Amino acid sequence: QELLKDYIKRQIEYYFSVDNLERDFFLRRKMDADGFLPITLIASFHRVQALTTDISLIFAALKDSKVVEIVDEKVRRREEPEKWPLPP
RNA sequence: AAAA
Repeated sequence: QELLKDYIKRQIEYYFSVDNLERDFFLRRKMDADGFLPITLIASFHRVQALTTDISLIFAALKDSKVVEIVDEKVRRREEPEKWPLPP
């Protein structure tokens, strides 16, 4: 599933890009104070769900990333994640 | 779901 994993990885990395985060108020409101978001929330986003509903594949796509980091069931931008959370 |  390497090709599909690459598309998934790059799609999710876009959500965690600075360009997207500057405008993505929904994503920032779902962040905890340390910037973490449930991976299953990301899995529900339409462009990811179109590609797969296989949660292990999504996890595998994200371990291959230099943009995001995973802790247990959550994911955040590696660089200055505390910059981004917003009040509900 | 203006790539939430």
